[PDB]
Amino acid sequence: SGFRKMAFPSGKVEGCMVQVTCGTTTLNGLWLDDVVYCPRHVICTSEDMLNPNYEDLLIRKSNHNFLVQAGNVQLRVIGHSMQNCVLKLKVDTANPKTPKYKFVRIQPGQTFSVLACYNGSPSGVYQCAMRPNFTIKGSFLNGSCGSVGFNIDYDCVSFCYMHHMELPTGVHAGTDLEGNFYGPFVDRQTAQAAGTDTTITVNVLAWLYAAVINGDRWFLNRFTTTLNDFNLVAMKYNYEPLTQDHVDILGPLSAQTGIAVLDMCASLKELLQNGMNGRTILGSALLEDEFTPFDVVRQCSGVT
Amino acid sequence: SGFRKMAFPSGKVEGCMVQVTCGTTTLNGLWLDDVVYCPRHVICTSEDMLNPNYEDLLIRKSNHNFLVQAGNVQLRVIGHSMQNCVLKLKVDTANPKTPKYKFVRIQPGQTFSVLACYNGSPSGVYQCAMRPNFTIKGSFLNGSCGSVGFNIDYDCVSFCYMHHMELPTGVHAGTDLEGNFYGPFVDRQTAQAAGTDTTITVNVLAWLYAAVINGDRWFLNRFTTTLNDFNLVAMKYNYEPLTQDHVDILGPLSAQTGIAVLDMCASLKELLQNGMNGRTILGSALLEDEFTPFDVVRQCSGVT
Ligand SMILES: *[C@H](O)[C@H](C[C@@H]1CCNC1=O)NC(=O)[C@@H]1[C@H]2CCC[C@H]2CN1C(=O)OCc1ccccc1
Ligand SMILES: *[C@H](O)[C@H](C[C@@H]1CCNC1=O)NC(=O)[C@@H]1[C@H]2CCC[C@H]2CN1C(=O)OCc1ccccc1
Repeated sequence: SGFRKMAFPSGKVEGCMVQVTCGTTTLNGLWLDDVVYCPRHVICTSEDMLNPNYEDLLIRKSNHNFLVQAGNVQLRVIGHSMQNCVLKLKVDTANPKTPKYKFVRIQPGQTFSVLACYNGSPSGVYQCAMRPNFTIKGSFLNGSCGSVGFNIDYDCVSFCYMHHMELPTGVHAGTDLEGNFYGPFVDRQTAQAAGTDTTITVNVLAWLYAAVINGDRWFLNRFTTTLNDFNLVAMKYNYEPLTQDHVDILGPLSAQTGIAVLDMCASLKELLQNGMNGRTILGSALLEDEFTPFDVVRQCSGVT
Repeated sequence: SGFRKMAFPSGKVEGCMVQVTCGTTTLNGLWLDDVVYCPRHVICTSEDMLNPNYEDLLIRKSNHNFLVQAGNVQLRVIGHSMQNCVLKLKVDTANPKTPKYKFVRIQPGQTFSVLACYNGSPSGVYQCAMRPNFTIKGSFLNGSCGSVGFNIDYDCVSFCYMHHMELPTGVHAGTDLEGNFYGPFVDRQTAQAAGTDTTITVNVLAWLYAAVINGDRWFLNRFTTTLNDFNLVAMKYNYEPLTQDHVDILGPLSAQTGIAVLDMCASLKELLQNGMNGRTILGSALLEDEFTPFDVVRQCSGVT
């Protein structure tokens, strides 16, 4: 019973967080095997961050200029290199707590857990969606950069996100662990536009199925629709167009509940056109789009 | 920037979760030093759970009848005892991963992290408030009982909650780690009433301060009020009465923002009387009461 925004257990990832310091700048690094990964802007003074030439800034830096601290202890840096927007610091000690892991570039609409860190210490854990405009709605202060996003598949950690910055809308942008930004963002202090924040339609539908599984069914109506008809209404509300692959992804939830995907679409259409009329679904007064179909199945079946 | 419902990092607690089996019934236990704590209803068959005589049921049980599994390995049970609604199984091995810990009976309106577990394995982590009616709004299926709620204060884990059951409203009830239920609940299969779900007024105010700190200030109005005047409007909306101790608790947030507590109260009063008019605060369309003032300070100051 009940449906909550739920992070993965963070223990495997807590054991990989270190502190990386250059000059005055301290942020978080991810220690996997004998490599520490961190945002390249660790090398920047406050002057530099307006229009930094990272190649020129890095050339002034040697191995000994990077202080890497794993709790109590100082790691010895024996090599450094820049890959896109991340620094790879080679250290003389393999992290003995290195979990089984992969680096994955996650797709828009997929979710992951953020372990928010400061000075290489965990602050807290929460779920985020990689939004269609390649932003996330996180909670990040100064010193949070290098905090990572991950998924767990049994014992394997899939790292998909490293935190680099805030946009003027109060949303967040970062890189995969190869240092390639999600979306059109760059690591300098300029006003940067994410575009239209489109709603993840397949996730809203997944969450309406979550609501029906959990006994909230007041919004189920007597109508059906077509993909082309629904999409006309999606377009108006800045919803992602629903496609046959999305209908296929929702098939197991459609089956478990006996509500056809296009019947749920008709329900969604009436909610978009009529609002909630002061009513709530799973204790929310708006349509939630940060649960994937997998998140709904995982949570409603107790996957561990 | 940004404000999220954020759990503590779960690593210290992941290391204390075990599986406890009696007959057909498997649930979660908490392994601290040489003791495993679990819900006493582990001893019940499905027949028993209607009107169980736990004293009589337990008398038929010996040490060897309790299977305790720490991942791969079987723990040897060398003693068992019932304390209120929890079983204490003495095992021949101290948990080598036992963190510094305390057991605390938490107050209504205070928050904690739930590590949702099945078969002694972590599923996920989320924040809950102990509600004024001593329920929580969690996500729990069959097999989740023995899952625990905790706070962390630097390196010390404060265990405050163990999960025992679901109420007909879809909310959850459990015990402290001494096995005393929060609220009027009993561990048997009967329809049980939590009463009126009163809103945690001091937490709503904390979250309105969170909103102002994060730049959401549209709801700030030109009026002030008095405690007695506000409370007249609180009463009508099933809000907890605001007291001088609550005003004192909000003092640091009032100071940091320069908004007097009674001015924020006047804002809240207009939101209760007028609703949101289709607007949102920190990405919510209703008033959130599951952040304590401490949760707001912790999150807005990067405590680790
Ligand atoms: C890294 O710890 C930091 C994370 C930020 C701090 C405040 N919330 C958050 O998420 N990242 C930055 O401070 C980056 C830094 C690296 C690349 C360039 C600098 C500036 N910056 C940033 O976040 O820019 C914010 C901004 C917003 C509007 C207009 C200009 C700049
Ligand atoms: C423990 O794993 C289980 C947790 C429940 C299962 C479904 N969601 C959830 O939180 N607890 C129970 O199943 C308990 C069990 C122990 C004490 C008595 C039995 C029955 N039960 C329970 O949760 O009662 C639910 C209920 C609801 C309405 C009317 C009658 C009974």
